[PDB]
Amino acid sequence: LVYSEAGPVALWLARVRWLVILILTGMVTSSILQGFESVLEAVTALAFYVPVLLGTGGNTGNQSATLIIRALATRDLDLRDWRRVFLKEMGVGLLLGLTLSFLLVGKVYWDGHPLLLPVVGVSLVLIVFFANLVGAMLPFLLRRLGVDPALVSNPLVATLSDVTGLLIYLSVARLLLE
Amino acid sequence: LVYSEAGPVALWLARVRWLVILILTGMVTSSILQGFESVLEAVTALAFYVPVLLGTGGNTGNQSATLIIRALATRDLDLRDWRRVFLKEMGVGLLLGLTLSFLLVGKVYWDGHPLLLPVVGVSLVLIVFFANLVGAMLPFLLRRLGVDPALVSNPLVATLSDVTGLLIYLSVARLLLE
Ligand SMILES: [Ca+2]
Ligand SMILES: [Ca+2]
Repeated sequence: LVYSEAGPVALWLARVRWLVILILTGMVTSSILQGFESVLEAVTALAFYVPVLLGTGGNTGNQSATLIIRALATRDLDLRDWRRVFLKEMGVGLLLGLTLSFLLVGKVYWDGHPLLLPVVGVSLVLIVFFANLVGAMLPFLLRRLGVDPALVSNPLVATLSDVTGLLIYLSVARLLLE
Repeated sequence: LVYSEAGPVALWLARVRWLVILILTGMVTSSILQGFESVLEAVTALAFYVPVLLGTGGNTGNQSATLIIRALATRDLDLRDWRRVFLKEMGVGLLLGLTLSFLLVGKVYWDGHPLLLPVVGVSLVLIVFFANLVGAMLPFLLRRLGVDPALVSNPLVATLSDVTGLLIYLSVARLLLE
């Protein structure tokens, strides 16, 4: 695993296995949007907010994941502490969600899509809330599984949050639009 | 910040600023999609592959960056070696891009959208290629900027890959689908 020693194909071999697993998971995302593609054609403006909504969720989780990983390493927390972290993180995620939601809803207003105003705002609270919890619990899960959290955590929270983020957004959109 | 000692309001305060900065950059993605909303209405089928494409790009960059951060941290590489890393990583990205593209094109076929097969296939090669180089060069730039790459590299690449990723995909979409 010496990069300077390593070669282009050699670098390819180690990395490819990992990325291929993520893309297969990423493929599930495309299938999700198909049921809600009916809804998507009705109001095109849904497509715009998808990357930022998922992106924000991704940031929220990784932040939480990083904090928990650090504390776990320095024994601030022990694997037993995860339930307490859960109850705590709900409050933190909630506050973050409403705060970040106020930011994004304001943009939707500027953009000029009123119907999207309720859809995006509620979702982001929900996106941030769930993504946060996934973020904190992932290191506890990984440590219990005997895997170093650092290497695997970051792409995992990103991909899980992207998927979870889509379902909430689309379902909320469907309910409010049908 | 000691996590266990901290409280829900306290945890909220530190976290928000970084997330708020990130969401503002994340907002740029929606605005991008607006110009290409012209393109989007033409084919509803574009919206599906957007999250996986941005998601795949995000993993690729963070993967490469992590290797670079590690190698630079353990003095495998010197700031001077960035040219050599560039030529090497571009080769890696081409192969990775080509491999993952082949996978996704198969999915697009399963989904049943033939016209989208070339646009998504070509774009994903391009996304992975750039994301790989961006990933490797980011630690070199930040280290040169005199700030430790590790903490900041990850969210940066994530938002950058989303924006760059959108432009590549949509512009390619514009060209091939008029
Ligand atoms: Ca992302
Ligand atoms: Ca349409």
